[PDB]
Formats: sequence, structure tokens, C-alpha cells
Amino acid sequence: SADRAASDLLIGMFGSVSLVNLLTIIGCLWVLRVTRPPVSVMIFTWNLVLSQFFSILATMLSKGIMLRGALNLSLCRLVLFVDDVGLYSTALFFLFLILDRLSAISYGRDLWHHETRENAGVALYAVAFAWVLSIVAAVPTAATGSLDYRWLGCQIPIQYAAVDLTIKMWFLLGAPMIAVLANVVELAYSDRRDHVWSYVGRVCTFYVTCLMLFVPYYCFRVLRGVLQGFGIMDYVELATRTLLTMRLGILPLFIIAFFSREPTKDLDDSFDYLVERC
Amino acid sequence: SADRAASDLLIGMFGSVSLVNLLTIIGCLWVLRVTRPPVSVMIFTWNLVLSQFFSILATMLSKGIMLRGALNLSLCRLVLFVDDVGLYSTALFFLFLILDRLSAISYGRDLWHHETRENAGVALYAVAFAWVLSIVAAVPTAATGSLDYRWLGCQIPIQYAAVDLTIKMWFLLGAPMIAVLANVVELAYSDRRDHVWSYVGRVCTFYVTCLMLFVPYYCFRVLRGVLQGFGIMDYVELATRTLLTMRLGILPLFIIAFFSREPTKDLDDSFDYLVERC
Amino acid sequence: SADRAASDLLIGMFGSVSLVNLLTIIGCLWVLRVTRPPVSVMIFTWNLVLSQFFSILATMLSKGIMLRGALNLSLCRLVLFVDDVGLYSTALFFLFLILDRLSAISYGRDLWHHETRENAGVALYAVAFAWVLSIVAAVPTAATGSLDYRWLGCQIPIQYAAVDLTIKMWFLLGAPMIAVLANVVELAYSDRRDHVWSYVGRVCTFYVTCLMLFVPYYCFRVLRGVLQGFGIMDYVELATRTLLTMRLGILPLFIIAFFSREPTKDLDDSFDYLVERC
Repeated sequence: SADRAASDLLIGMFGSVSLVNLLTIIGCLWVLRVTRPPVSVMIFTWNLVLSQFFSILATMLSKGIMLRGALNLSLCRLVLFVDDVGLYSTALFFLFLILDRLSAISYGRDLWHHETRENAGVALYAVAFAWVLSIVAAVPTAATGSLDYRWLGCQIPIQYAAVDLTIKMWFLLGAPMIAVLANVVELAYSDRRDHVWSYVGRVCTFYVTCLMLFVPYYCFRVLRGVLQGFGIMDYVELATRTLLTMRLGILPLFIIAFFSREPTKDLDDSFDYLVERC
Repeated sequence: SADRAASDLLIGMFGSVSLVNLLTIIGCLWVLRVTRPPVSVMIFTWNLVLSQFFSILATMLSKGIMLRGALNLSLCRLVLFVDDVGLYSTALFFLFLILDRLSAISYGRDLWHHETRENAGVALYAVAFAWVLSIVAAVPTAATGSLDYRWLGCQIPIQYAAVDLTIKMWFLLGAPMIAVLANVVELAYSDRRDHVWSYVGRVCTFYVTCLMLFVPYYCFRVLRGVLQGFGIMDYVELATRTLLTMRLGILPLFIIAFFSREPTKDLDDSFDYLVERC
Repeated sequence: SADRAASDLLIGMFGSVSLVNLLTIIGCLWVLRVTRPPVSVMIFTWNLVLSQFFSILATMLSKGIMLRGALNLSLCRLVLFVDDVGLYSTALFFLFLILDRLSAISYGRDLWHHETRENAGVALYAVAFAWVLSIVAAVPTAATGSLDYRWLGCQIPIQYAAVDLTIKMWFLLGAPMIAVLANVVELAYSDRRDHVWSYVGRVCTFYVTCLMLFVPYYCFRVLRGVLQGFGIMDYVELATRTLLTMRLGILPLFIIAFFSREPTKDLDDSFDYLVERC
């Protein structure tokens, strides 16, 4: 049982680091308001922060950091539901933020004085849809969650792993990145192309990061149904599970990366003026 | 069994009301031909009318309004197949009609004399695929239908509720609502933006209406697998199922809402001219 | 067992014919390099050729042309995994090739001297994702493959037919053609429309061919779960399977069809110049 305590400490350390990172993003977003951002960006970025907080909070309860002993089936289903709600919302919020910025930057209207009320209305309507769709997509998982017996956490049973991977694959990489690739391909041959490749390079490394964090875990879960103390098959499950947990500290860093055309330059101006007078 | 008889009356009244509404749309579409619309609109709208008629006809048989006693497994599977064919076709026809009109209105070419043969050819091929995909997508639900024993209808069992919701979610609001949002987001920053917000307001309330009608019934069916005369869990199933039945009287009203840029103004000219001389 | 041997000969003959066709496509692509194509086309077409080779090789092992007797569960799962990897990659590669060429031809920049380094970078990054997604999407198949008993080949059990059709429907005609139809619908109403209808007429017949080759086999497999020596239900399964195997000789013919705007004219110039001097 010594390995279980070590795994509990490692997950808790990652989450505490991730929680500090999220608070830094919240503070960074707060000081970025001086460089007037469009309401569309503000709606998407703030909803991303809320979704990340839900995923971080539910992940620790899923790993049983402090709820060991009281983790029944009712709590296991509720925790797994909240985790996927943040998991699904982040994919949709990032997809809409990328699409909003790709269209805005390409047409040359990405500043505060370049957006209308209708632009803000679409962002609010898109955010409301993404929240509701995430709840609906996470309903099947709330009716199939079960306790973990190798470890002391919460995880969907292996018999539903194939269905779980299919929903996750479409929601995280199937739909969001086919739509992004279709838009980029059309954007690559258009006249509104010169000032979009800096942003396109950011969305390429973002989906690669998402690809290398989500694929190893769910693919292994499906494969464990035929591959059959702890053994080698149990430590690799933990090894591929922490990679999923590291998304709580890497994804929040991409909120600023998609904030504007050159966030690293606007942030310096905002911070320099913040420390000078206000 | 008194409540069951009242259930048939409520569904039967809704179907008769919906049938009257559909006939009004058929008549309204007929009198709208004087304001000669593009062939692309005519192909989509008339195929929608055929799709709605299939859904209305199959829903009455699904509830067992007149087929009680003879509702075996073979008929229940066949009826559930036809009902989902109309359910899937309507989502695809509405998605293609919205996309066709959004592009046509934005570019300023939405009248009869602004379309070519190739525009009509795309609409014909898009309709042909949407009919075939609906048949294919409704094949799995034609091999898993079963008799309902709480009520005297015909519904998919609860063990396939998770799979049923996943297919329905993608078809009704998964693919069509992402594709529409992706186009609208691009349209919000383009020069072809001034005369598209009247139509965008119509597609926003349409998908909200679809969200309010479809989500509660299928989400409850999945949740009923874990929540476990009639009881409270049986009346809420009927309450959340009638909302699905009201789609037969609400969706046909959106056929004219997407007919053109300002259907409420073109309809008045068509009706006023028709009653005068022809 | 006489009919079983005949089926082995028919499938083997189709593969040998398909193998010759693929080698002709490889040779045809090699002689098409004189008419300098963009690197984006070269990346997509060559990756398509590799995917067809995987599908051709795995299909023959799946049918047990020469591996009868040693076809265990481990070999059956591996072969079925490879076949879907080629099957899924072809759908994604064809979708990206169509989208790349539709955008390039519409904007008037489809020649070698009209593409930039960023154009080739997107094609390389899109190909890398399509390979990874195909591997991930084929992972569930490797966990559910089983040995065939009515015949001596490899095929998914009928209990997973519903899940198999859902994944295949989305990958082959669900996502790729919704995105294609959405782009074409917008293209039909734009100014960049005059010189795209020759290509659009080519993607309409291609997807119809995919519709009539993939649908019958998977739709029948789901229906066989309720419809219940060899009988009529076993010969139709063979008849509906050779249509799937026939895709190995039809799909490679579409690699050159999507090569450029008018491949039948560029090929003649390339072949005539090759036989003259070099």
C-alpha cells in the first residue's frame, strides 16, 4: 500500500502546482484588461477558467485525495460527471476561441474597437451551447461510473472503455480539430493569409499537446480488456493516468497563448504600465 | 389504466394538432410560389415537409394510438425505424437549408434570378445524401427496438439508452450546430455581415428550441438506468416524452422561418396578391 | 466447402487486380512529377498510396488467402486493426485532399509556383494527425476482433456490429462529407465559383461511390442480428462483402481524379513528353 500513498502524493502535488498555475492565469487575465480586449475574448477566456477549475476540483476527488473511505457509487458517479463536464467544455471553449480569433485576425478586425454587439452575442450564445452540450455528453458517464479496485480512485469500468474513448476522441480531437483544419486549409489559399501564420503555429502545437496527453490513457484503457500486488500492467496505467492529470497545468497556459495575435508582447506592455502608475 | 387512456388522448390531440399545422405549412408553401423562390429553397423545404409527415405518422404508431394489441416486436422495430428516419432527416435538412440561406443572403444572391443550375444541383445531391444517411443511421435502432411495458407504446430499451443519446446528440445538435456556429463565427468578421444578423437570430432560437425539446427525454432515459401502479419516475418519463412530441408542431413552423430573408413580409405580399385576382 | 474455396479465389483475384491497379497509380503518379505539382498534393497523394497498400495487404490476410490454419485470435485482432487503419486514413486523406484542392482552385492558386512553405506545412501536419487519429479509431477494433466461423476469415462479432457501423459511418461519410458539403454550399454562392464546378462534379461521384460500397456491408451486419450448409443469409453476406473488397480497385483511381483541376489533360502532356525525350 506504500505505492498507493506515493501515487496519492504525486497527484496531489501536481494539482497543487496546477491550482497555483490557474490562479496565475486568473491574475494574468485580470492585468490584461488594460489592453482592451474584445468582449468575445473575455467571454471565452473567463468561461475557460471556470471549466479548468471544475476539472481541477473534480480530478482530486476522483483520485481520492481526501475522500477515501467515503467514496461510494453515488459520489463516484457525481465526481466523474463533473470531471468530464470540465473536460468536454474545455475542448469546445478552446475550439470556439481559436475559430473566433482566426476569423478576427485574418480579416484585420481583432481589437476592441473592431467588434460589434453581434460579435459579443455570438460568443455568449456559443458559450451557453458548449456548457449545455458538455452536460449532455457527460450524462452517459454519470450513469456508468464505478469504484476503482486496483487503486483507491474513481474510474469508468473497462467494459465501457470502448464507448468512453469514442466520445472522448470525437469531442477532444475528432470534431474540434477537423473544423479547425478545414478553416485553416481554406485560410491558407486566401488573400487574408499574411498575418495568420503566427496564430496557426500556436493552434498546431496546442492540438499536438492535447493529442499526446489524452490518447495514451484512453487507448490503453481499451487495450487493457484484451491484454489482461501491482504488476507491470498496473504501473503503466498509473503512468498513463498522470499524463492526463498534467493537462490541468498545461492547458491553462494556452488560454493566454490564444488571447490575441501576440500575447507575449501585449502582456509586457500591460505589466510594465501596471507597475508604473496603475 | 385510466392514466394510459388519458395519455393516448394527449398524444392523439397533439398529433392531430400537429397534422393540421403541417397542412397549413403545405398550403403556405404553395401560396409562396408566386414570390418565386430559388429551386434550392424549394427542394429543401418540400423534402422537410415529407420528412415531417413521416415523423408525425410514425409517432402516432409509436404511441399505439390505433395499433394497440397488434404491436409486436416486428412492428415496433419498423415503427421506431421510420420515426428516427424523419428525426434524422429533419436535422440534416434544416442544417443544409440554414447553410444554403446563410451563404446566399450574405453574398447578396438569394432571389430566383441570382441562382444557377449548379446551385440547384448541389441542393439535389445534398438532399439525396441526407435521406440515405438517415436510413443508415436509423438501421441500428431498427435492430434494437422493443415493446414498452410501463406504458403501451413502443420504445428503445434502457440498456441501449446511452448509445441512443450519443447518436441523437451528434445528429441533432452535435454536427449541425458546430457547423452552423463555425460558419457564423467566420461570418461575424467578414464584409458580408450587414444583412445576415436577421437570419442569424432565427437560427439561434431554432437550435435553442431543438435543445429544449430533445435533450430532456434522452438524458432522462440514460439517467433512469441508475435512478431505478405508476410512480414518480413513470410520470416524469411521460412528461419528458410529450415535449418530444411537441416537436411535430413547432419544427414545421421553422420551415417558413428559414424560407427567405424576411418571410413575414414576403408572405403578406403573396397572400394579398393571391386573394385579389389569382 | 466448394463454395468456400470459390470465395477465396474471387477475393484473391480482386486483390491481385487491385494490386496491379495500385502499382499503375504509383507509376502514374511518378510520371506526373514533370508537370510540377504542389508539395501539398504530393504529400496527400503519396500518403494515400501508402494507406491503400495497408488496406490491400490487410484485406487478403483478413480473408485468409494464405494464413488459413494459423489464424488465431491474436492474428485476427492485429489484421482487423491494420485494415481499419488504412480504411480510416483513406477517408481522412481524401477529405483533406479534396478540401485543399477546392480552396486552391477556387482562389486561382493551384500550380507549383502558387504555393508557399506554409501551404506544405499544413499538409504535412494534417497528414500526421490523420495517421494518428486512424490508429486511435482502430484501437477499439483490435480489442473486439474475433475469428469468423461461417467462413474462414476475420470479422467483428455481430454483437459489436452497431458500434462498428457508427464509427464507420462518421469516419467515411459522416464527418468528411458534412465538411465538404458545407464548403461547397458556401462556394456555390461566392464569386470564386466559375472554375470550381468541374472539381465539384468529381467529389459528388466519388462520395456516391463510397456510399454504395461501404453502406451495404455494415448495414447488413447490424440487420443480421435480428433477421437470424450455407443459406441465403450467408451468400448475401459474401455478396455484400465483395463490394467492400471492390473498394481496393476503385478508390486508387480517384487519387489521380483529385490530383489537379484537369488531370486527364495534364496526364496526356506528361505521358507524351515522357515518351518523346525523357
